[PDB]
Amino acid sequence: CTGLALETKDGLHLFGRNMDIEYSFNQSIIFIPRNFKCVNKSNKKELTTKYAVLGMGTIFDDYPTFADGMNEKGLGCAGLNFPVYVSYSKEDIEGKTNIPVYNFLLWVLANFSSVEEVKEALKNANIVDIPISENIPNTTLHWMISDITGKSIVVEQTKEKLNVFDNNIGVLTNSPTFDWHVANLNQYVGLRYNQVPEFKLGDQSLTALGQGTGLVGLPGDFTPASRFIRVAFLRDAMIKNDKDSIDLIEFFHILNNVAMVRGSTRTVEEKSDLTQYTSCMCLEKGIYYYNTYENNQINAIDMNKENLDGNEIKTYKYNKTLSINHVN
Amino acid sequence: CTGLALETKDGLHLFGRNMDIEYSFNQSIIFIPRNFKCVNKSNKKELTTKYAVLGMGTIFDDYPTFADGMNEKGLGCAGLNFPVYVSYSKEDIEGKTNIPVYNFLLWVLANFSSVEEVKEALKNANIVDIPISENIPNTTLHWMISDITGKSIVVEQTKEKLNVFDNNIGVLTNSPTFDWHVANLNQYVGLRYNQVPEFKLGDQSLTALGQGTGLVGLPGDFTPASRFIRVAFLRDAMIKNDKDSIDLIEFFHILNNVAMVRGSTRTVEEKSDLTQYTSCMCLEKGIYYYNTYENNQINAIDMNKENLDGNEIKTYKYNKTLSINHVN
Amino acid sequence: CTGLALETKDGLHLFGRNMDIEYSFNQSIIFIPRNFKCVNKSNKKELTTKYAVLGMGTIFDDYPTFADGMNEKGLGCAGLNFPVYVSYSKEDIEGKTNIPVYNFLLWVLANFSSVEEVKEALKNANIVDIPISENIPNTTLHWMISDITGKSIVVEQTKEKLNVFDNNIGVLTNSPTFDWHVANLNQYVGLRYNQVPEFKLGDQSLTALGQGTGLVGLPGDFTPASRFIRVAFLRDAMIKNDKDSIDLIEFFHILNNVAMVRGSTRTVEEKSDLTQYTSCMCLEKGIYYYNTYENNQINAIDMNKENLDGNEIKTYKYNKTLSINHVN
Amino acid sequence: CTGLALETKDGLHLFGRNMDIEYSFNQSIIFIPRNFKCVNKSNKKELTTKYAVLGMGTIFDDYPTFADGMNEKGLGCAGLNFPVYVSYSKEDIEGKTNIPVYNFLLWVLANFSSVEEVKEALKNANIVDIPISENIPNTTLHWMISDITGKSIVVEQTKEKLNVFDNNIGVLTNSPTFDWHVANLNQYVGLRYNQVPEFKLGDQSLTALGQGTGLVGLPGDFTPASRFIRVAFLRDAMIKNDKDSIDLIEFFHILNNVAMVRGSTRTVEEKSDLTQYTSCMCLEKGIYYYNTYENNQINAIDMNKENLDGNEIKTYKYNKTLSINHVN
Ligand SMILES: C[C@H](CCC(=O)O)[C@H]1CC[C@H]2[C@@H]3CC[C@@H]4C[C@H](O)CC[C@]4(C)[C@H]3C[C@H](O)[C@]12C
Ligand SMILES: C[C@H](CCC(=O)O)[C@H]1CC[C@H]2[C@@H]3CC[C@@H]4C[C@H](O)CC[C@]4(C)[C@H]3C[C@H](O)[C@]12C
Ligand SMILES: C[C@H](CCC(=O)O)[C@H]1CC[C@H]2[C@@H]3CC[C@@H]4C[C@H](O)CC[C@]4(C)[C@H]3C[C@H](O)[C@]12C
Ligand SMILES: C[C@H](CCC(=O)O)[C@H]1CC[C@H]2[C@@H]3CC[C@@H]4C[C@H](O)CC[C@]4(C)[C@H]3C[C@H](O)[C@]12C
Repeated sequence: CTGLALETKDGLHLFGRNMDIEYSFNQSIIFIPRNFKCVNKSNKKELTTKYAVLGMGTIFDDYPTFADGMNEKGLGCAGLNFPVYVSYSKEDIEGKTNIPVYNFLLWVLANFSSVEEVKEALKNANIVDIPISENIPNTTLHWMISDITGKSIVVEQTKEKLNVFDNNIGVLTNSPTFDWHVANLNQYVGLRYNQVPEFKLGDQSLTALGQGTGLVGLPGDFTPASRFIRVAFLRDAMIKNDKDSIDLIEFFHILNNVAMVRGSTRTVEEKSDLTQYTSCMCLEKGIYYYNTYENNQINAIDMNKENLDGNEIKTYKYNKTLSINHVN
Repeated sequence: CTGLALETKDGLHLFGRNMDIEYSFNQSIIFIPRNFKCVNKSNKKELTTKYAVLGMGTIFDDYPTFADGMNEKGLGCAGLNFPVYVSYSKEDIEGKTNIPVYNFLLWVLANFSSVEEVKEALKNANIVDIPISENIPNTTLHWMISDITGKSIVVEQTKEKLNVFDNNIGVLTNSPTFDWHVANLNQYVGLRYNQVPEFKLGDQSLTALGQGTGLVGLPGDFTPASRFIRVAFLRDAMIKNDKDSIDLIEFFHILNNVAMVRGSTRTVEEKSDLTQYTSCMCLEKGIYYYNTYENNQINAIDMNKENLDGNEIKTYKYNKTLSINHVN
Repeated sequence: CTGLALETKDGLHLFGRNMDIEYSFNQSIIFIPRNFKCVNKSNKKELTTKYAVLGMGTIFDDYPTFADGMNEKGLGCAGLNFPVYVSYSKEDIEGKTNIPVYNFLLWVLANFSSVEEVKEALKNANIVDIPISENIPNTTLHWMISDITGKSIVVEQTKEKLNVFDNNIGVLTNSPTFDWHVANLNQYVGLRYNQVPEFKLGDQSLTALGQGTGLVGLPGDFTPASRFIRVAFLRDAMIKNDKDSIDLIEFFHILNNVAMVRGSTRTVEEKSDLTQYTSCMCLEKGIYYYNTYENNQINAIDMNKENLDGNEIKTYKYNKTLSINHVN
Repeated sequence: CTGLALETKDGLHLFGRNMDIEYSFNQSIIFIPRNFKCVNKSNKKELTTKYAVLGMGTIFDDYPTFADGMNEKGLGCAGLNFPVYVSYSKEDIEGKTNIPVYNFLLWVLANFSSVEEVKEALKNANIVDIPISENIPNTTLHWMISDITGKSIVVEQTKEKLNVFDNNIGVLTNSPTFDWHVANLNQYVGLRYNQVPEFKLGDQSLTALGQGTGLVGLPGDFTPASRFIRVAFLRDAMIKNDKDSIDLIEFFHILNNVAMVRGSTRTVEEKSDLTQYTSCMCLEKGIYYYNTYENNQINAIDMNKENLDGNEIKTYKYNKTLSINHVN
């Protein structure tokens, strides 16, 4: 997975992600109105939304759980795989705000209006490995949270504590921990976006054979660390050189570079890991944009067109049918 | 630029390219019917089409010139940048079939029905640096040619001779020469598509932190050599592991990985080099599919819907307006 | 700098380092006998040796300070540059065992007989930035400690605490922190020491063009992170495949691979960073072996030949005069 | 193997090589005086030396054959492995100067005084796969030739022709062909010897964590292509920044960086490929310097101390016994 936050030329804030998995999670785009009571049937735990929510998720055992989404106030959150270095408590910890893994994303979006509000609430928080149903293990996760102020944070629970990092990179991938990736960026201080046309090697003249010689050394594989480096620098380059050109499609161009392609990222179970979908939320406007591996046309769902004072969950069908514009 | 040939699950043959440039060439999708006489006004040279042609190009000084295209017989050709190691003759060479640089692509498509036919015609061919108009230098180019048999060739004129390579890789980028890239592939024999989950480093257990550990070492920059390596192995992996899944969208997924992103590939003139468009021709069906940097929705133009016995050139407008599916 | 611990075919334990600096520190090989009182004239602080010590260092303002060394009991310690992430206290911390930066190495060797003894003593230790003389800033350092049991530890003081890591890698370089490097090793689980002779790329046969195709992707620069990776895997490979062949010269072969070469590692002050010397201590035998950038012949100083019950510091001259064996 | 030519601060010319093999070839340092008739017993072919010769080789079936050496006139030649792209004729070609593979090095040194003389003689030359004895296949080889003018050439016979390249890089390794490696250098125009201390990544400050950030992207494995890149740039950096410091030991520092280490370069036959020896010839002085994997002390054999008008081949024993300077 790759998370990305990007400000447009008009001052709007985009936040979204690549979803990198080898399976379907029966996903749909889920809208939840204000004052809606979500009840988990297995453990009787309840959540009533303060703010309306829109995002990608699934309804499991009659309970909504999210992969990424936003609320009506322009707060966004995405859950990304975090298989190594993660540690959840087995049960509730006395004196803490205990949040089940499956419910963390919804807990953020339903309750808070800003990154600053979330940061305060997380000071005494603990993420607990309570199954959504039966005894099913929760997915190993860490979260990126971003809002209309342009501020982003990263939430990672380890065996030590619940870490909340300020994210000045604007990106997130997977393991290792966020501080590891930030330190890893320092190894690439020698990268250059500007073409290096020549090098005088003593008696031999060296000439650039094509565009892009400044970035030689950039890692090209699909590991979380390599993807983190690529997205961090691609984002930086666009902001530095083309701030006044940043719009919706640019978000997708950045994430396309770190997208997994069928056949080349094979799991030990011999399945192809794919970028199943790419989502981009315009936080101010409350519009959820996305495309899929099967259908690259961007689809838009505007939460503000729905009744925020409604009484039911509304779902929209995940679009995996290629949409072609037939010109003639 | 990156050229790609790919066979689908149904046995159809896709051929196309990323167009990587920092400028617009006033491009449109151009259809030329059978028996159409193309006259160059500056040098009075003429070409009358035997076969109908469809592809991306421009009409310069009243004369059509192509970036990539196909004919009605399922022969495809793409012209890609070749700034180093290229050498054209200044004038016609006696006893040779002399083809002006700007006219090579059209010469291939208008006259021949197969790769085998082209190969025979190229034995005594020479590419000459005749300006399309005025004294304007021709773009430095090499060509990939592919047909419905699945065979591909690469055409490169150097100071030595006009080279015609059998292309068993299914890909092409830019400089250096094709044989250089083929030899460069040998450096990556150690790549693996299958996950490497662990490594026992004596007393230290090493564990994969995410998917993709087998491809560590793959180059991630945007130079022609690095892009060649990436597209070659991404293509190979898909054919090996997912032959029965290959369809139209897979072509775009492969090329997306080597697409240039605004801001990060800066020329010495301080302009952003971009993948302006991505084309994919279904050679059997005569359908030209493409999307653009601005609009990622795939557009389709079917040459077989047009009158192949028509009397005029027909053009279709280059689509750079983002097409979004508004769901609600 | 690069630290290395290696067990020989006979069961002896070698420990030593590359010294990577752009300057001379007026170094000599220093022997200190038992019961010798070292007095710092500037701050009146005193240290009386329990065990005899031998290693590379300098006598500054009449006080001995070490770069690397061992004691008579087979305990070894090396101080390596640690410019980022280091944090010393400005003054003594109440209730802690406060050790000045310049004196840490000698404090370890003079007082303790084993890694286990040191580990216990470090639990309540604190490293303080007390100048050796005047107001001169101490070098930013972290330490590797190793003994005749084959156990190694890494000592790093950060803004959080004094960290003592178990070192199961057998190596150390410079910044970032030790846990960062250990996690970085996981990115290279795909490395192979065994030749990969071929790769079938569909219709194209790829053949290894020379030996070493399994390690493609290994970083080749001279940064601390890249050097850590190289030494870790070179060491692992030798132990796995040639345990029964490991002797003195093998230690030097490993470190030669990460040695800096004049001209190519230039500081911002435009000086060449060099591997000034390479030391290798046979811990059981008490022999300090070393060579230098100028003279590659290995020199040996045996501490057990000296009087351990002596009354004076004894120094031996740093050998930087090339020693050639003239055969004819 | 890695060949290197380097000019010293005093204007002397050093030429030599790493010998990278997994076996012993019963090597000794061989001196052949002037006017000495070498007779091959198996094929009755004869060679009488014009100039006296000194270098590493072996006496096989009573016939001397060389790995690397020089003559009394300051001409040097080294034979390096060339397993791919090599092509020898099966028999003598009519009208050509036919030279058996095993005899090429000696043919160069025994007959010619300069690179220019050799270049002229090679115009009509052909290298033939005649066995030294029995039906034993000759080693696949290419050659580097260098003299006291500082000029170097590379000799490679392919299926096309006998190629003689001007070598302006000052280095050679193994396969692919020399022109391939020269073109490969162009991919690294973005390398920098000078430290890059920082990078402003928008809201995140990136800081160099150690020396060497300018060379990130340099390949670190032991393949011929990677070694070629490393030696080319290490040599260039030393000449650019430290021309007035270049002496004998610097030659060894450069080659040490590309030396193979026991255990990590394993052949398909499960043997460790090693840098068995490193030779450095001072061409003006006629001194052959070398060390070995087992003994790193440099040994010197001066051909000018021998009788150049002698009547016998003289050999000196290959030194593989570690020479240590015991100080106390
Ligand atoms: C799809 C996202 C994000 C995962 C990722 O980005 O790696 C994850 C986050 C939480 C995940 C759910 C947690 C509870 C369940 C765990 C089961 O073992 C699989 C189904 C469920 C219902 C999961 C489905 C899906 O796998 C979710 C919604
Ligand atoms: C766009 C393709 C492919 C270029 C590439 O892939 O790099 C190229 C191939 C031939 C090119 C034309 C050749 C003749 C002209 C040369 C002028 O200096 C620029 C305009 C023209 C009319 C060119 C426009 C455009 O640049 C074309 C059509
Ligand atoms: C040489 C080693 C190791 C340094 C390294 O490996 O980077 C270091 C460790 C402690 C260092 C000494 C600390 C105190 C002094 C600090 C001064 O600013 C330079 C001279 C002194 C006397 C230093 C000399 C030298 O620089 C030493 C002995
Ligand atoms: C050692 C050098 C250089 C090889 C290299 O650098 O790879 C080579 C060059 C020519 C080689 C000789 C050629 C003829 C023989 C071929 C046999 O199959 C092995 C023994 C002999 C006598 C070889 C021994 C040795 O292998 C030599 C002397």
